[PDB]
This record gives sequence, structure tokens and C-alpha cells, in this order.
Amino acid sequence: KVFGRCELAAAMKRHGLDNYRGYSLGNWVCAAKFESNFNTQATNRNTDGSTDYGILQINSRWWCNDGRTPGSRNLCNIPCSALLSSDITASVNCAKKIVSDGNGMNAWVAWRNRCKGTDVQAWIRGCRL
Ligand code: NA
Ligand code: NA
Ligand code: NA
Repeated sequence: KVFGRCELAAAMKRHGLDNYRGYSLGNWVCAAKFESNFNTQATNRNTDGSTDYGILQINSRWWCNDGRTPGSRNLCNIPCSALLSSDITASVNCAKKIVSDGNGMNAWVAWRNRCKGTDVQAWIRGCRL
């Protein structure tokens, strides 16, 4: 499913991401935009053989099992394919574990390079939340 900007903001807010670990909703919408263009089916392969999945591009090297990333962890206890669902619950629950591991949203390279230090509130402007 390809989300609309406001539709995704509302779904993330309902799933408890607004101000989760001090990150306002605009940060999460901004990260989803540059990681996946709001497409839950997005996949991208990394140089090390691991793959990134879903709306927040969660990596199989640490967070999910895809059956093809040797010596990797599955810290979210889920198959990577569950992160491609039109229901964002699994992606959101896994992102909460990632953002709590010590590095905050810096775990998402696109957030650090394209969202951090910008007016992220603009990503939720006009939304009925
Ligand atoms: Na915001
Ligand atoms: Na591979
Ligand atoms: Na980047």
C-alpha cells in the first residue's frame, strides 16, 4: 500500500509514535518519506547481503528474519515479510525497539541526512490529527 502523507501520520499517531522517545510525529513521517516514499512494499538490498524492508526500511542484519542473511539477528522476532503488510503494526512495533537502542532516530540514515535539523512539523501540516 502507498500511503498518503496525512493518512500515514494518522496511522502512526494511533500506533503511539507521536513523541515516542521524544520524536515528534513529523520526524517519523519525514523518515518514511525518504526511506520508502510511503510504500509498505519497498525493499532494497545492502552491500553486505542484508535487505531493508517496508515503510521504515528495517534491516534483516539485525531486526528481522528473511532466511537469507547469514549470521544475522532477528531482534524484533518477526519474518521480514511481515514488515511489507498494508497494516503498519509490525513496522511500528519494531521501530519502537530500534529507536530505544541508544542511537535514537540516527539508526535511519535518511532521517539523519534529510530530516534531522529541518522543520519536520511541515510533514504533518494541514493534517486532521
Ligand atoms: Na512534528
Ligand atoms: Na542477499
Ligand atoms: Na541519505
